[PDB]
Amino acid sequence: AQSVEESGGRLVTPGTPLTLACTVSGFSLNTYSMFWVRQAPGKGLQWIGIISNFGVIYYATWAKGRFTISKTSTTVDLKITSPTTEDTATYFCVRKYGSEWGGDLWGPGTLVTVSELDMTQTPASVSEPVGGTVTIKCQASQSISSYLAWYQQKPGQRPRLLIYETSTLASGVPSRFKGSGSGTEFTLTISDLECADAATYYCQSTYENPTYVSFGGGTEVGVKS
Repeated sequence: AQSVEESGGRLVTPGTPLTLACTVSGFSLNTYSMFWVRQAPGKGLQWIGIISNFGVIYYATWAKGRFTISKTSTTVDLKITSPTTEDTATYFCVRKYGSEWGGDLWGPGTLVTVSELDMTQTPASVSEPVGGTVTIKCQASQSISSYLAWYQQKPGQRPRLLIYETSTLASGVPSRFKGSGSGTEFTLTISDLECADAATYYCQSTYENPTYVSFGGGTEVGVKS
């Protein structure tokens, strides 16, 4: 079985440096690339940076100087150089799937407490009835061709990949989830809504450049009853 797990999260005082570890099981970091994402409580997902199987690192522009990535044969490490209260978040390491800069295997995340493409997601919130339909729209500042993934995140759980390459369905995801779009305009439609569809959904630019990798703000989806 293939899995991922983060560790190192704890309470810390501003400026006290901290290192998090991401330990993998069932695959080699000689084969797979890994990337780090964070999520402040109540806020959405934010990309930090990526390290290839060959150890080439790319950081988001906002993260440069604030974070260092490094790897062993079995561990990917993230160092927070000089924490502030704005760095209080759950930190996830994610295993990159082959075609794009999206992730198929997420860890449970580790909580840290401290005492340029734009993605526009709409709507913010929506509820439809069981059996209903929900449509989420995602709008990209520049053209990202087919490099778009959709993730599902239940409260207090990790994101699950639903759709990659705009319309391709991940393993185990039912066909009720339909992805479509091209370039700058993308949509996810959930047909025959169920109880188990209530979650937050995020679009992500999986374009293979650190300037272009971006998460939408999220969309709370409810089910009426």
